[PDB]
Amino acid sequence: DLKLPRQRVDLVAPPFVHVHEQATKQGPKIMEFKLVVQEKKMVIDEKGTTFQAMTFNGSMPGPLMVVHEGDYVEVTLVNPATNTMPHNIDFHSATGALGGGALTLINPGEQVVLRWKATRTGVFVYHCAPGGPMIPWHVVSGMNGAVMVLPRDGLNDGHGHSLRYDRIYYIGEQDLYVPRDEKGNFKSYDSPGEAYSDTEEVMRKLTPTHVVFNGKAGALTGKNALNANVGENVLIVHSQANRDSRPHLIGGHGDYVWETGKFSNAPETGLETWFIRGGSAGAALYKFLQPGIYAYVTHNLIEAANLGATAHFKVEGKWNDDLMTQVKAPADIPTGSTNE
Amino acid sequence: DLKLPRQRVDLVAPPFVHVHEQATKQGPKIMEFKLVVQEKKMVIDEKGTTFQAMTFNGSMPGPLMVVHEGDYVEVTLVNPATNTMPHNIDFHSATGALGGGALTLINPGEQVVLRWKATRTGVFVYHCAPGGPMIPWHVVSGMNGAVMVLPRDGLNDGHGHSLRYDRIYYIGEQDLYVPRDEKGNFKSYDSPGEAYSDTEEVMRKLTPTHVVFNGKAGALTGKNALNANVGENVLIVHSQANRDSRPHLIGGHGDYVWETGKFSNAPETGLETWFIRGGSAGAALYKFLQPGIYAYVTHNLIEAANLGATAHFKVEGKWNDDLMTQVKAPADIPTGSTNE
Amino acid sequence: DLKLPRQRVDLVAPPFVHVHEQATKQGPKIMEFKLVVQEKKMVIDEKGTTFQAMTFNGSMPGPLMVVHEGDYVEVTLVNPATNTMPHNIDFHSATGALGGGALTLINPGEQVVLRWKATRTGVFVYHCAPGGPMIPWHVVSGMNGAVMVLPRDGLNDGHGHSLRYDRIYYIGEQDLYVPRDEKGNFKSYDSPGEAYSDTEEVMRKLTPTHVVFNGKAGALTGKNALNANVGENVLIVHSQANRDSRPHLIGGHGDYVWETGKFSNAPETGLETWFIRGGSAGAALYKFLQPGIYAYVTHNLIEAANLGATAHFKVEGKWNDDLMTQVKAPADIPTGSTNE
Ligand SMILES: [Cu+2]
Ligand SMILES: [Cu+2]
Ligand SMILES: [Cu+2]
Ligand SMILES: [Cu+2]
Ligand SMILES: [Cu+2]
Ligand SMILES: [Cu+2]
Repeated sequence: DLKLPRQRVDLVAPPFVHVHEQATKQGPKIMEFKLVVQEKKMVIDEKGTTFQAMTFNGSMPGPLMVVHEGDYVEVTLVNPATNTMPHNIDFHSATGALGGGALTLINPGEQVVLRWKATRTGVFVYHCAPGGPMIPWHVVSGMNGAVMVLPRDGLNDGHGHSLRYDRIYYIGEQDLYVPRDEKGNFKSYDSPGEAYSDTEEVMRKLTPTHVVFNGKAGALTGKNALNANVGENVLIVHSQANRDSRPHLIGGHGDYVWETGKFSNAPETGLETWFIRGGSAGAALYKFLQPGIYAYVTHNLIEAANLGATAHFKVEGKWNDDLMTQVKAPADIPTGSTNE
Repeated sequence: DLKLPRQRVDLVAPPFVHVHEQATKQGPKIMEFKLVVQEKKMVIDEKGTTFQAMTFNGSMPGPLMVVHEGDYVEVTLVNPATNTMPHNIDFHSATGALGGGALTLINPGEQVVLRWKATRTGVFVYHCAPGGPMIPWHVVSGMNGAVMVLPRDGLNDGHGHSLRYDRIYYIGEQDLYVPRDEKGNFKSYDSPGEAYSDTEEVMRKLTPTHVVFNGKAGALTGKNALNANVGENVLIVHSQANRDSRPHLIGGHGDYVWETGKFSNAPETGLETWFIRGGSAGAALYKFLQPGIYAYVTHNLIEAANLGATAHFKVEGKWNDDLMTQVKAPADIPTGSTNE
Repeated sequence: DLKLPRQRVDLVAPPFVHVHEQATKQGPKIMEFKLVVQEKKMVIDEKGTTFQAMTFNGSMPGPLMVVHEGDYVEVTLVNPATNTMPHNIDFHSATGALGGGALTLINPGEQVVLRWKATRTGVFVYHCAPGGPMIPWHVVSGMNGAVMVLPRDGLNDGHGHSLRYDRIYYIGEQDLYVPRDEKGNFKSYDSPGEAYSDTEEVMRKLTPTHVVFNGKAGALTGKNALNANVGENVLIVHSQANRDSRPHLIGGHGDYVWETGKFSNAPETGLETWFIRGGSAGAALYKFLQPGIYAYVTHNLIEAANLGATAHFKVEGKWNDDLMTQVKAPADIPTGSTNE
């Protein structure tokens, strides 16, 4: 028997993150989480396209789980009988049994309890992986999230200095493969099973129809922009379970970036754009220096602007004219100019 | 008021680079640059395909700007009235206001002056970003270049040793999206606006029709091959504002490579092939050891050979038979051989 | 004349590797290898699709060559008269003459002998590169392999500690471009020349029809699963000569990963998923901690499950319930549960 204190965590919906400590003096615990599979139709773009999604806890991405190195993570995975297919879970943070996949296959009406030891620090993908062609289909239907395993001393810069965030956001990026009819319009289906054959045809050509953050084009823009303040160190965890991405904070930088996402490696400093290899999570820390709107994109700008992959930060504070200033506002080009 | 000496820089067309110092004892300056937007039809391949391009200073890529850490960069952006649309500029090297984009939107007939402080070392992309779907369209129409921010002590190897280049070249890689007609032939248009709708359809499928260096297939081959000599340390700056690339010098290596392009990080040593994440610049230093023709490619060889993405170096010097030699020239396979 | 001892190596077919030492006290040698080009029809998927392949030594990938830093590698390349086209070889490990390509062009019925000095440590791609559009076509038809140049002291972790593998496997990943007829079925051809025009059309769209390890979907699953044991440190060399990949060991990690594949750089630790930039080889060391089946994939799961890119490891040993355990097997969801 494993004789450690137990602590139940209540997950919250992305892009927010459940409460946790960075540095901790607590010893190892059995951290208890519950993920409930939900198959449901969801809206994925600004024109109202719908999609037969499959999710952990009703969101794309699934929620961010946060533990510390040496914790045991005890996950109750639930597959309600309102669902139509089997599901499971593969933690890239875990060791053995296909990440847990081989121990968590559950039919609708069932649940299972998996424990894995958090021996490896970093941010990691988790995803459903039932077997064979169902693996990609469940993942690109939305069944993926991430887990962060923090060192007990918190983050550091790989050169002996502590790093601490004031705020954390989890950006899950999702590649979607939505069939079109002969007229070029997106097709709708009454169940995931009915969508499968047509969807697999799109998947096979490896070109997503949509690339979205937090499950939908515009999810994190407008009213749902991410808030910050000048001076705050913000950790931005980015995951992509199936396909590469290249995150960029427009008007900012990555001050410290773990592109491969693993805290045993020193972060890179001062990046413009980073790279999340498909099947992983990475993380970037940035201290905001200027107020205003920032866009956070994948820097395939076609994906960002035209397929859905733009988030906004709204940053409060005072403008720093030393860092940047408009010396002269737009004006007519001088009559006496020559420019050739 | 900012009370520093001013220095006007005259830019030159890629792949060359304006004169500059590596290590410097000069203190911070206000470095003055002018970029003039030019919309124009350009030839992009060997069969004479034309393209409605949009450029900074009439080239793809735009010119390389070079400053040092702590300089202020004062850019006059000009949009002549012969142009048809609004433009702006986003410096990935800059902090705030969408990289400057939010302070530089100018209509045809206008100019604007932006100042940004060069607080971050490395090579960085700059690009136009007017807003929404115009962002990718302006970038993939050719409106992108790069800026290098050198440490005042010059480059180093991240282990306490100075690195110095004898020669520098800037390779801007451009993904292009050219519409085809029903017969499969590339379409021509009389203006960028007229090309837009058809071009956006190609863009949406994320597969370029052309991938080119210095604006055209064959730009840097033949008569325009890049020159070097045996023994020279050559810095090769590579940018890609929208899409990943994987540079490789055929017959050489990357002796010191900043793949993510930022000089606060130690370079990697002895690479065969590196990776420029879309939306960034990187840089590789190589000391030539052998004379002859080298091809410089993205190592998706289909893109390199068939879509336009090959440059040549012509290197003068003496062959080193210790490093490589043809022991036996091609000859008939021996009658008495067995090879099974 | 180069006056060193000569040692003939007998290559073996991937995923296995010819016998070699890791650390060695032997001084530099002239290591002699022979590669024989074979053009032949090969089966590439589970439905029996055939393909006009071009290979080194009859396999995709070509065999792994292993030498040490400072060795000279003397390669006899043979192009039998049963072949139909010219071939050559470009070693990314070599310096000059397009990696050897410019010194090894041989017609059917000819052979050539190239020597290159192993001055650069790591794993490296080699591939055919006859010229122009034949370069990608020969590579994506299967003419690529890898060479490993070990330090004479063996591998280390970049922080002063020796690393040693108990077992080594070479996974060559191949992107294939197989034409389809009007009904959507893969086309068959009687020679590589006859396949060329239709194949180049698929290549131009940059989307492979198949992505395979060891030359075929399912090559390294079932009876040909890779064996290991709990406690063994296994080096997994992964190459991709034309296109990016993102390797992942399902249920494991990369304990030490040289993603760019070059042993002068310290490996990254504890990766979930790594990235092989097209045109390179990388390598991951992992010590198995749990028995069972592991899948080894590229983590574009569509490519892995649906286009062919899954291998299996079968690992013997004792299960470690501390690392992972099934706390409760699948069971009906409690009548008294609430889950909303
Ligand atoms: Cu599922
Ligand atoms: Cu996975
Ligand atoms: Cu513009
Ligand atoms: Cu940008
Ligand atoms: Cu060949
Ligand atoms: Cu190559």
